[PDB]
Order: sequence, then structure tokens, then C-alpha cells
Amino acid sequence: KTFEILKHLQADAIVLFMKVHNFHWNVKGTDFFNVHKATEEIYEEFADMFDDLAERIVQLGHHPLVTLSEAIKLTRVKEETKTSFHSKDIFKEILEDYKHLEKEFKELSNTAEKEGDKVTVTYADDQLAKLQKSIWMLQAHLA
Amino acid sequence: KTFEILKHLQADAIVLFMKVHNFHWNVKGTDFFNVHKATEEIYEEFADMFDDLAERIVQLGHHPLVTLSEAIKLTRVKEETKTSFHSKDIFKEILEDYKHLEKEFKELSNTAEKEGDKVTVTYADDQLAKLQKSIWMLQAHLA
Amino acid sequence: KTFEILKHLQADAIVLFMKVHNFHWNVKGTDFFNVHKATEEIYEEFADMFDDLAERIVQLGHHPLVTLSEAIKLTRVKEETKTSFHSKDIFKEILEDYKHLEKEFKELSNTAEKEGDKVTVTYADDQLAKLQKSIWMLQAHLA
Amino acid sequence: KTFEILKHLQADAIVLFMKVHNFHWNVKGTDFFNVHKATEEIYEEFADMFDDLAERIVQLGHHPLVTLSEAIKLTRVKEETKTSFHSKDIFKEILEDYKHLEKEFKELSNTAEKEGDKVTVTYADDQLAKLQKSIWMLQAHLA
Amino acid sequence: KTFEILKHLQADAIVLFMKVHNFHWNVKGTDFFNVHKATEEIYEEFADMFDDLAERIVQLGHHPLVTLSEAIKLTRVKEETKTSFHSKDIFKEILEDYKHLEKEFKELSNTAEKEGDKVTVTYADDQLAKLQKSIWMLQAHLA
Amino acid sequence: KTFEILKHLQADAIVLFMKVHNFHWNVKGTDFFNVHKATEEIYEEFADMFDDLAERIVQLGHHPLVTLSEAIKLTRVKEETKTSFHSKDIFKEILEDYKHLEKEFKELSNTAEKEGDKVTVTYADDQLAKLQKSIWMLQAHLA
Amino acid sequence: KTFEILKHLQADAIVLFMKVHNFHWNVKGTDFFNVHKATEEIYEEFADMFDDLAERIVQLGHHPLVTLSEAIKLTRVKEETKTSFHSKDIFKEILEDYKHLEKEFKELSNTAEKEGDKVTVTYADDQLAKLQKSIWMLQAHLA
Amino acid sequence: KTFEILKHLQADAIVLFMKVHNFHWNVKGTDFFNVHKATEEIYEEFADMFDDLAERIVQLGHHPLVTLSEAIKLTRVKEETKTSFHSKDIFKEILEDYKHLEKEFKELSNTAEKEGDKVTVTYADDQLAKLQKSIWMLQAHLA
Amino acid sequence: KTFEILKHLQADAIVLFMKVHNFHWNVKGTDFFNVHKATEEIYEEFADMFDDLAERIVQLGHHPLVTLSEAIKLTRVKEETKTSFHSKDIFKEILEDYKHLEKEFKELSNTAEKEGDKVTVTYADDQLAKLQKSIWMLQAHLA
Amino acid sequence: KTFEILKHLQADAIVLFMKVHNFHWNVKGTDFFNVHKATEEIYEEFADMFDDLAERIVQLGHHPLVTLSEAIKLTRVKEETKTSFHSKDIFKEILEDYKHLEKEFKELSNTAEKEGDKVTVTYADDQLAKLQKSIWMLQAHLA
Amino acid sequence: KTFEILKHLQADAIVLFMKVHNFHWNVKGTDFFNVHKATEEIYEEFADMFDDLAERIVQLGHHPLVTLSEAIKLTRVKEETKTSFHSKDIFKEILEDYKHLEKEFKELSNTAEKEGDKVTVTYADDQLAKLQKSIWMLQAHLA
Amino acid sequence: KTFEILKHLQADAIVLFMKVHNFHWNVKGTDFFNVHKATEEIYEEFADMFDDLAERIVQLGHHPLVTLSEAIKLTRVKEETKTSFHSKDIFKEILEDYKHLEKEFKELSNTAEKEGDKVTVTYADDQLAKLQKSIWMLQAHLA
Repeated sequence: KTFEILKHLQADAIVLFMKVHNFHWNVKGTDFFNVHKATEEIYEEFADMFDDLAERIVQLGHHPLVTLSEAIKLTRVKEETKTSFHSKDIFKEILEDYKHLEKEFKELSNTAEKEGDKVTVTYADDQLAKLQKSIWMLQAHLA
Repeated sequence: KTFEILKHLQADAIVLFMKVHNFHWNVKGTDFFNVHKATEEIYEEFADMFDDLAERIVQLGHHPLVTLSEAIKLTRVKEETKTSFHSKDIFKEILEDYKHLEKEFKELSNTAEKEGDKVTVTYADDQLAKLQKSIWMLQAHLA
Repeated sequence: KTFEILKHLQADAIVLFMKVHNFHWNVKGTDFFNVHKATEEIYEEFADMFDDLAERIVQLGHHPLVTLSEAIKLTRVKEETKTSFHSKDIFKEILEDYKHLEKEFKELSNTAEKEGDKVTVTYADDQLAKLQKSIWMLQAHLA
Repeated sequence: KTFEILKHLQADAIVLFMKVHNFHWNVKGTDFFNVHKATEEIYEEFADMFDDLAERIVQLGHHPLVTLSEAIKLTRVKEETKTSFHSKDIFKEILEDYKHLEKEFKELSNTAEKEGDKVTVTYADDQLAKLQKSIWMLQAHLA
Repeated sequence: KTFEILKHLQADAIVLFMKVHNFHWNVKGTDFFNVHKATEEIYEEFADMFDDLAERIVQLGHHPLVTLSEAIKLTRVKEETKTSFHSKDIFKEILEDYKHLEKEFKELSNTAEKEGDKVTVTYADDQLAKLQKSIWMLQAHLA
Repeated sequence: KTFEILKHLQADAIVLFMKVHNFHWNVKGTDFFNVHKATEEIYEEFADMFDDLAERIVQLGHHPLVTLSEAIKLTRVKEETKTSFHSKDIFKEILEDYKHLEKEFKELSNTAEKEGDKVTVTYADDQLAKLQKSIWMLQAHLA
Repeated sequence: KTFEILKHLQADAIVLFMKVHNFHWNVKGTDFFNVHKATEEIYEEFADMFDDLAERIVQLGHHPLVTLSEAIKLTRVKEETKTSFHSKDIFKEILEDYKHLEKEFKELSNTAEKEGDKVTVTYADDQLAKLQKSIWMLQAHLA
Repeated sequence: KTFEILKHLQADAIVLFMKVHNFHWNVKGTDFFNVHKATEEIYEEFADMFDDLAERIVQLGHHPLVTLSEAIKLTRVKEETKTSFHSKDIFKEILEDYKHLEKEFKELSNTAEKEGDKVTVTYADDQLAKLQKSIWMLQAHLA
Repeated sequence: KTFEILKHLQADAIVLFMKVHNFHWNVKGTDFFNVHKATEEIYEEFADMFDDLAERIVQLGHHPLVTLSEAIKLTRVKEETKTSFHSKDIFKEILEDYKHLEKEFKELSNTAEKEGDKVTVTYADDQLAKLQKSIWMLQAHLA
Repeated sequence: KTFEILKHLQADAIVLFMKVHNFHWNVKGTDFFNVHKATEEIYEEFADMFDDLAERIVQLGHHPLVTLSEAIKLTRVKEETKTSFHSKDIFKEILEDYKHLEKEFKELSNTAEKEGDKVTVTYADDQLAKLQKSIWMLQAHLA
Repeated sequence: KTFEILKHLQADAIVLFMKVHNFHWNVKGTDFFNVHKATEEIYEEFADMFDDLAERIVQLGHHPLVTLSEAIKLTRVKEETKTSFHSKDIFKEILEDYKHLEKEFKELSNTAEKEGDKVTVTYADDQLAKLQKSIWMLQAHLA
Repeated sequence: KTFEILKHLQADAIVLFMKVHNFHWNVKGTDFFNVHKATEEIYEEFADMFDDLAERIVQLGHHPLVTLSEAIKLTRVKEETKTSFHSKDIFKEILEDYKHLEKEFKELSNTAEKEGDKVTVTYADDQLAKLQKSIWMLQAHLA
């Protein structure tokens, strides 16, 4: 079901919104400004992904998650409880979650195609493109 | 303690970010576009308030909340589980939470002054100004 | 006399500037933001009309009104003392005053033509165009 | 045939351009400005869709329709002869035609795929995305 | 009657909107980009003229044409059925229709003046200015 | 009472809006363009101050003045009846009224603090900052 | 004849373009920057007036002047041979030429009306509006 | 293999970057500015295509070509050694290479689909859309 | 003498300003819009060159020419009396005058260097760069 | 005395303007561009702080420092004579001076309050907010 | 030596930055706004000149001055201790220092040429151009 | 010969365009975004230098290189075959090639001067200025 994948991805998106803010506030190192700036852009992307997933759910005639409580229940992303990081820790963690999201959007694309949902396929493949680009660049940071 | 008020307000800000998205997605009525547009601007304001509160906490040498789990634990805002609203329901609910926030920022302003924290006073009073304006306009919607 | 029509219109323009602010501040209803926004644009137009009429008077070698006292003496617009309105009340009142202004600018156009004042004719006809458009749209609100 | 679907959609697009202008000019109610503004954006979208469909037809080596006469002959949209509407009438009518267009673009996407026309598939699916979003929002107006 | 001239001009404007799109899509020659660009600007002008004429009709308290069917019935412009043109053919055809429009707006200006309609005179004379400029430039293309 | 100071300041703001227009239209001297430009910016500031004071009054749950009649009754600013000025006359007069406003906003700040109105204090102090800067610059003109 | 007035005005416009450059380069006094800036804007206006008059002549089917030689022959403006001025000299001279132009555009408006040339009337009256405004402001400089 | 098609296309993109610069510098005819401008936009598109292909290769975990030497070895585009062209020569040559690229991106789309590479399919189909549009317009130049 | 070359170039610049307007107004052919647009940019460049030369003369402590009469006396450019041109005629004529200007700026550069005038050398060489580029492009039009 | 604190802060601001330029020019390391960019923004802030402090002094009716000589005499900041730094050295030094400034603005805020100077309190607290934010971020660089 | 001239000019640039701020803050007269605005632009130019000279020194492999102490030691500009000026005093003083700078940049240009330093010649000549223009305009203020 | 230096520099510019793309795609390290961004700006500069050199060659009446084959034959830059770099490797390599280019533009400047080619001297010296600045900043990265 396309709806089931979408709803779990919506949960992930708000959890990541929060996680990346953590990295944003609590990064240490001569690298601060770069990472602080980059994490800001990343959490804005998750805020947008969060809105988009929810509105696609609505367009499909279902209910998006509407509480942080549901988000916590439905997410596959582990919340980060540490409050201090250097650039390499942050980029490693975001990479791991991106790889998770990438597999989820591959499934989204495949599932929506089976169900003949052309619009969700287009959305999934577009997110896939953004994720695969970011994945490379993050891997490049860590090499 | 200024830190204690800030941390609960940070929790409220992310809970409201979520609540207002609910209103944003699930508003019904000939009024749709106005409310959809207005709720978008409101949740962006809460996203900004969320970031600002957290960074003020950091500047004070403490840890902001970094998980949705903490946010749920610390918030004074009840999460909205309904998935359908007309303009009047939405404006009533936001008004109620604004009045809650307004009292919290009054306390923030007073507490930070007692502790000689001029910067947090300035921040609290500025939020107070924005809230008192919005409160009027929301009351005007419902009259 | 072209000057006499201009001077009374200048008085009307500042009185309407004030009247529309009243509507702007004191509108009630789910309609608030639309009307609040629209009345803002309307009073800016009257501020501009006020300046333009006065400077045309100066160009004609006469004195514009320079006090609120003169404005009160010279206006044909009744000042609104109520402090609470819904969208329909506001649009009705503005419509009534627009119809008054429209007849005044028709006379302005005709009088200035008789006196061979081509520039005031052009100005009058341009205001006429703006007024006749707004009149339609206001009538449409009330139908 | 991809060409046959495209040519009928081109006819629909110009008919809708006209229909939405009708709604644009002849809307009544306190809602006027919202609907007047929204219908303007909608007819611009149909003007763009009209141009795009015609140029895709040309790229396919065929002739687009070039007269209003052909448009009338080829359209599946009934022309609206009423000259007065409230917001709910307008949103109902546009919704009905959007649902028609949505089914047409689904067929377009499917047909072009059978014929191996990747570019028309991409175009169809993109229009599908825009339509499905608008359909939700229009349904939301009427609930 | 001012209304009668306006209604036929409204019909012409939408017919020309269509005709110029034809030229836009189906121009041939090393000249392509210039003509393609220029015809785009021209059809946007006719779209604007179409809207303006219709709204002036509404302001006069009458009904504008609201269907392509009426437009076909009321137009004085012959629809172009050819699907291939070089720059000189296109500029010749547009010139011919501009000369037709120019005579219509001269009548519009004269008729509205007789009926004391200052606003329509201003509108007619402004269109006249745009047309007479374009007429020269088109004649210059063909010399 | 904070309300009482605000209401008299609202009256002053519209009276000054008018007075500065007088200076704007009726300035003489090689200095014309500078003063004409500067007085334009000044009256826009008073228009803004007028709106802000009135909306703060509304936020406090009271009625702002809504007529020029009330404004005349409540103002402490004497209206200027002269219709001719040089730069030095104008700058002297504006300086005198600024000094009056400055004392009023000092009282506003002090009174609102006594009543625990943090938002009005912030507003008063901000206006105070703008006024004290302008006062210096005006004094500099006259030295 | 409308053509005859236009051709002499075209000559005046290029002569004034040159004259105002003189003022622009050769102004003296603490006033330098204001006058230097203002004369720049004025000569740009004459460059535009020059182009517009010439293209209106072309639209009328006649030849505009195409040489400085013709301009010298046809102008009613005396060329300024002095190479040093203070602000008051400059504003006096421009005022004198504006008054000349103003009478010429009055004649233009009247003559074109007699000949039924609506477009030239509109152009003349628009220039008249700009000139009468500038005339006031220049008179204000010298008072 | 998707990688093999991408690498040859990367080579083509830099070769075309160079070829189009040739046309850009060495175009002759009254047509100069149009072609000079158009070829500039075209080579910027190839520079972008070059970067995109290379970064997609990197995202796939392979090495893009990194030398002009490899580009020369791998390209299917013949380099243009002439140093003088008219508009028709240039548009013919670019058309021929576009048709080559179009077939390559069709294969890219098909191959990536077989290998389940959704992101490269999306990229290929998007380039296909741009190419098919440009192909039409170039054919139109030559007709 | 640097002054002598500058003064004759100032005369040329205003003569060319006029000549290029001629081409601008009186160009014929399917080429109209390109040439009309290009000649507009060219005469703006001569207006700028005219101002710059004159102000450099002033900076050198001498008097620039201040009348069209002096310009006619001092110019080396023959005024164009024809009132009809095709693109090739226009580009030929501008080319011829550019070649004249180019030799003049070479002399300017050389003369100012002999006299140790570094600023005029820089100005001359910069104009030389612009001219040599334009000369190529014009030659390209005619090949 | 508020004046005494302001005057020493004015001295500090110009000394820091100079010190940060040193860091700006003479930073070494792979970090160069980040630090070079960041130090540019920092010295612009000190230039602004310098101007603001001086103009506040003027508004208070006193004389600001007007020479580098006074600045040297009055500053509490030690001038940096080294001409080579890595990012960590630079951020350490700026941090130390920020902490000094922060204590000075705390005193400024407190002193101005005692003297009833509301405007200087507002200015001090605003600078305090900017400083406390920058202090955190600099500390984060060094952790 | 090019370095020696550059280092003294760097000292002058920061001294002038300070001197012009003095004029900026402490100008008196109806002229205030013009001079206040103009001196702001002038000190920004000296801030830029200061940065540029220092970075050119660095590019030459030497150390720029890095303290106000060195600046005071190395400058040829006398610091202004007065705290009150009218427009004419200010423009006289800036003129005198500009003439000093102009001679310094002439030497810079000549010296760098002898040493074969083409880049410093270009920089010197460019500053020379800006200075010679400003010198004229300042002389014009005082005539 | 100026032409010979230009043609080899044109070859270098396209080779460097390619080399810097290599660095752009294949940079590794926490530094990724900075270097990726900086190398993008650098290759755009080489693309611009490539175009400029070629068009200067054309202006001189000769043929620029028009194939990658010629570029390979004529370049003095060794192509980089590695596909992995850290920031320090990249900045070292670009520095080395900049130093090569710098010596080439010194020769260009000297040679063009001998041949009396003022325009190429200006171009060479301008590139020299950009290169000497970049050389410093790159050296600073590596210190």
C-alpha cells in the first residue's frame, strides 16, 4: 500500500526535522558556520518533505499523521539524544538516515506503480534524485 | 528560572508547528485558500520560535530539547487529534494556544528581569508584541 | 470653477483616509484578513488622491486645504462614528462614498473642459476609471 | 493514439480559458476578491496548458487546432452560458471539469507509454500532479 | 451604442488570441525565434485586451460574451486555417487585423464621447495609441 | 492611564500627517526638492505611527479615535494655517512638534511600565529612539 | 497642422537635451550634487520626448528631423553659450523653456483635436501634465 | 549498461560545448546578434549537461571522464574545423547533433529502466523533453 | 593636445546620437525589431560617451562644447539626410563611423600618454576595447 | 555616566574594525575563504557600531571621538601586532574582545537605566543580544 | 618603492575614514541631509580603499599596517580635531586631502611602472580617475 | 606575436575548465561543500576567459582554436588523470597553473605593448590583477 509507506515517511520527516535541528544547534569545531548553515537548509527540506507527504496522503483520500505522538509511534528513525557533535559525527548520522529514506522512496516508487498511482511515482523518483545526490556528497565529506 | 520557562516554550513551539500543519492540511470551507495560506505563515513562525528558543537556551549554557519525545513530555499544549475543521474551529484553537503562550512570555519577561537577563527580556517582550497583535486579530475573526 | 470642486474633493479624500482606517481597525468576522488587507490598500489610495488633488490645486495657483479643520468644514462625506463592522457593512459604506466621488469627478471633468484645463480633465477621467472599476467590484461583493 | 488525446485536450484548454474568465468576471459575494484572484491564476494555467499541448502536437509532427471553430468541435467541456455565480457554484463547476481533465491525462499517460513516447508521459504525469492537488483543494472548498 | 462596439471587440480579441497562437506555433524560417517571441507578446496583449473589454462591459451593467460560441458569432475577424507561415505572411495578417481594430477603437472613442462615457473614451484612445504604434512597426517589417 | 496617552498621540499623529503635507506642498527655495522629498518620508512615518497607535489601542481592548472631529478635539498640536515656508521655517516647526512627541512617548513608556504593559513600553521606547535621532538632525539643520 | 507643431517640438527637445547637459556639467555652488542629479533626470526626459515626438511623426506618415542641422533650423529655443551657472540661473532658464513647451503642447492638443487625431491629443495632454507639475516646482525653487 | 551511455554522452557534451562556441564566434550575416545570443545559451546548456552527466556517473559509484583526451576518445560527435558559417549552416549542424543526442537519451532511458535506475530514467526523459522541443524549433528555422 | 581630440570626439558623439536615432526610427525590413532594439542601445552608448567626454574636458579645466551649433562646427561625422534604410545600410554606416572613432581614440590614448595624462589614457583604451569589439560584430553582420 | 561608557566603546569599535581587518588579510589555512568572508562581515558590524555609538553620543549633546589618536587613548582593546594567524587564533582573539564588549554593554544598559535614558538601554540590550549570540558561536568554533 | 607608497596610502585611507565620519556626524546647516548622505558614501569609499591597499600589499609579499598606531605614525593626513562644520568647511577639507591623494596615486602609478608592476599601475590609474572626478565636483561646490 | 600567446592561453583556458571540473566532482573531506562551491566559480571564470580570448583573437582578424583536438595540441597545462583529491591537493594544483597563467599574461601584456595593441594590454593587465589576487589567496590556503 502506497498510503502505508507515505505515512511512515511523514513520521520520519518530522523526526529528522527535529534531529537535524539538534545537529544545527550543537555542532562544535572550526567548521561551525558551514555545518550550521548546511543543517539549516537540510531541516527546511525535511519541513517541506513533511508537508508534501501529508498533502499527498490527503489527495489520496486518507488522513496524514497530525500529532508528534503518532510521529513517534510510526517513525523508523531513532531519535538522537546526544547534545554535542563534530562535523564528521553529524554527516555520518545524516548519511545513515538518508540511506534509510532512499530505500523507502524506492519502495514508494515501486508500490505506487503497481497500484497505478503515477503522481506518487513522480514524487518518489524526484525525492530519490535529491537523496542520491545528497548521499554522494555526504559520502564525499567522510572520505 | 529562565531556563525552565524557555524549555517548556520550546516544547510548545514544536507541538504547535505540528498542530497548525493539521489545520493547514485539513481545513474545509469556501474559506480554504485564506486559512491554508494563513496557517502556513503561522507554522513558519513557530518553526522560527522553536529555533530561537533553543538557541537562546544554548547561549545560556544549557541544553535545549533535542527529541520529539522530550517535546511531548514537556509541552503544555494538548495535541489535536481531529482531522477536519472549518475556519472558526481553527481560529478558536489557535487563539486558545496564543493566550497560553502570551502568559508564558509574560512570565519569561518577568523571570529573566529578576535574574538580570536583559537579552531574554528583550526576546520575551518582542514575542509578547507579536502575540498580542495576533490575539486581537484572531478575536476579531470570531466576533 | 475647477478649483472649487478640487478643494472639496481634497477634503473628502482625507475624511475617507480616516473613515477607511476605521473599517481597517474595527472589522469583525472570519473575513478579517481580506478586509483588513483591502482597506489598507484603499486608504493608501486616498492618501495618494489627497496629495494629488492638493498639488493640482497648487499648480493652478491656488491654496490647498492645509488643516483638518478646513477638511471637516469642506467635506461632503459624513464621518463614521461606529467602531464595529462586518465585511458587508464596510463594503456598503465605501460603495456609497465611491458613488459620491464618481459624480464629483464627472463634474470635475466637465468643468475643467469648459475652462480649457486639459490636465485636470485627464486627471479626473483617470480617477473616474479607477472609481468605476471599484464600484463594480464593491457591488459584486454585496450581490 | 497520443495525438488524438492531445488535440481534444487542447480544445478543452481554450474552452476552459473562456469558462474561467466567465467565473472571473461574474462572481458575486463577499468572497469576490479571493475568487476573482484565484480564477485569474486558473485561466493563466489553462492558457499555458493550451500553448504546451499545441507545441507538443507540433513536436510530434502533427497540426494543433488553430481556430476557435475546431476547439468548439473537438471539446468535451460544455460551455457555461450563465452570467452570475457565487463562490460555491464556481468551485463546483471547475471541480467537475478538473475531474474530466484528470481522466484524460491518465489516458494520455497510458497511451503515450504504449507508443513509447516518454516525453508525453512526463508531461501527462506532471499535469496529473497539478490536477490531483487542485482537485483536493476544490473538494475542500465544498465540504 | 458603446456596448455593441465593445462586445464585438471582445469577440475579436479572443479570436486574435487564437490566430496569433497559430502564427506562434507554425512560423518557419531563420527568423523563427524573433517571430515566436514577438507573437507570444502579442497574444498576451490580446488576452489582456479580452479581459479589459469584458470587464468594461460589466462596469457598464451589461453582460460580456462568455462562450467561444458567442465569440465566433460576433467576430469580424476571419479565422486562419493555414498551419504554416513565414515571417512576412504573419506580419501582413496581423497588420490587416490591427487596421480593423484601429477603426473599431476610433468608433468606440467617438461613440462613447457622444454618450458622455469618459472612461471608455480614455480606454479607446489608449488602445488607439498602442495600435497606431504597432501598425507603423508592422508596416516597417513589410517595406 | 496608557490608553489616555495613546489616544492623544493618535490625534497628534493625524494632525501632523496633515501639517507635514502643508510643508510638503508649500515649501519655497532652491532647497525645494530636498525638503519636498524629506517631508514626504516624514508624513509616511506619521501615517504609520497613526495606524500603529490605533491598533495598539484596539489590542488594549479600547476604541481608537475614528473621526477627524475627535482628532481635532484631542490633539495637542496646533494646526498650521500658513501656506508658504522656507526650509528653516519648516524644520523649526517639525522640531517643536517632535520635542512635544518625545515628552509624550517618555510618559507613555513610564506609564505603561507602572501598569505592567511591556508591549507598549517597547513600542514607546522604539518611537523615542526614532524621535531623538530626528531631533538631533533637525537641530543640526538649524545650527 | 499637427505635423508642423510636432517637428518644431522635436527640434526643441534635442536642443534642450544639449542645454540641460550644459547646466549639468557647469553648475557651481554647495548645491552641486542636487542640481547635477536633477539635470541628469531632466535631460533623460528630453531624450525620451525627442524619441517619442519623432516616432509619432513617423506614425503619422511623415519624416522626423534626422540631423542636428535641421534641429538648429527648426528650434524656437535659444542655445545657451555660457559655461558657468548657479542653481538659480539654471532653474530660471529651464522654467522659461518649460513655459514655451507648455504653450506648444497646448496648441498640439488643440490642433490634433481639430484634425481628429485622438492619439496625439492624449500624448500632448500627458506632456502638459508633466510640464505643469515641473513648472510649479521650478517656480517654487525661485520663490 | 547505464554507465557506458552516460560516459559517452559526457564526452559529447564537452565536444558540443566547444563546437557551439565555434558557431558563436564565427557566425556571419545580418543575423549575427540572434545567432550569437542563441549559441551562447546553447553552450551554457551543454556546460550544464556536462556537469550533470559527470555527477550522475559519480553518484553511480563510477569515474566520470576528467580529461579532454578521454572526451576526444569517447565522443560520437565530429569536431567542426570550419571557421565561418551563416545561420542556416549552424542550425543544420546543431540539429544533426541534437538528433544524435536524442537517440542516446532514449537508450539511456530504456537501459536505466532495465537496470531499475529510476533517477537516471527521470534525468534522461527530462533531457529528452528539452531536446525534442529544440529539435522542432531548429527544424522550423530550416523550413 | 588631449583637449583638442576630446572636444572633436564630444561633437562626434552627439552627431552620432542623432544619426543612430535616424536609423532607429527609419529602418525597414523583416529585421525591424532587432535593428530598432540594437540602435536604441547604440544611441544610449553615444549619449553616455557624450557626457563622459564633456566631463573629462571639465576635469581638465577646459570648457566642453555646450551647443549643437559648436557640435556641427567641430564634428568629423557627416550627418545622414536619408530617411529610409535596410539593416545592411545601417550596419555599414555605423561601421564606418566606428572605424573613424577607433582611430580618434588611438590618437587620444597616444596623445594623453605623451602629456602624462594617465586618466584619459585609461578612458581612451576602454573605449577602444568597446569599439574594437563592436567593429568585429558589425563586420560579421556584413559578411 | 552613560556618555563615558559610550565614548570608550566608540574607541573599542574602531580599534576592533582595524584588528579584524588584520585577521581578514592575514588568515592562513584551508579555512581561508570561510574566515576571510566571516571577518569581512564582522568588521562591517564594527564600522556600524562605531557610527551608531558616535551618533548616540551626539544625540546626548556631547562630542564623539573624532580622531584615531583619541581612539588609541580611550580604548580598552589591545592592538594586535602579529601578521599571521590560523582560524583558531582568530576566533579566540575575537571571542576575548566580544566578552569585553559584552560586559561593557551590560554596564551601558544598567547605567543608562539609572539615568532614565530609555533609548540607550534599548540600544545596549540589542547589542547585548547580538554579542551573546556571537559569543556562543565563537565558543562553538573552539570546542 | 611601490610598497612604501602603498603603506603610507593605507595609513591615509583609515585616517580619512575617521576624518570623514567627523564631518558626517558634525555637519550643521540646512544642507545637513545632503552632506550627511554624501560623507557616508565617501567614508565607505575610504574603507574600501583601505582594504584594497592592504590586500595589494599582501599580494606583493609584504605586511600591511595592522594597527591604528602604525596608521598614525605613517599618515600624511592631519587629523581634524574640530567638532562642528558647515558644508563649505567640509568640502574644502576633503578637497585638500583628495589633492594630496591624487599626487600620491600619480607617484604610485609612475613607481610601479618603473618596477614593472602592471597590476599596481592599473589600480593607481583607476583611483586617479575616481579622484580627479571627485576633485572637479568638490571644486564646483566651492565656486 | 600577440596572436600566438592568445591562442595558447585559449587552449589552457579550456583545459583548465576541464581540470577544475575534475576537482569539483572528485573532492573528498569535511571540506567538500566549500571546495565544490569554489571550484564551480573557478571553472565559470575559465569558461569566460576561454570565450574572451577567442573573441579577442577574432577581433585581431585571426582564427581562434575551434576543436578540443587543437586545444590538446596547443596547451601548456598537463591534464589531471587522478579522480580523487583533498582540499590541499586541489589548491596546490590550481596554484601551479595560476602561476603559469600569470607569466603568460605578463608576456601578453609586454608583447601587445610592443605591437601597439592597447586593448590586449588592458585585457592582459586585468587578468593579471585577478590572477595575482587568487594566487595570494591560494598560497594562504596552503600555509
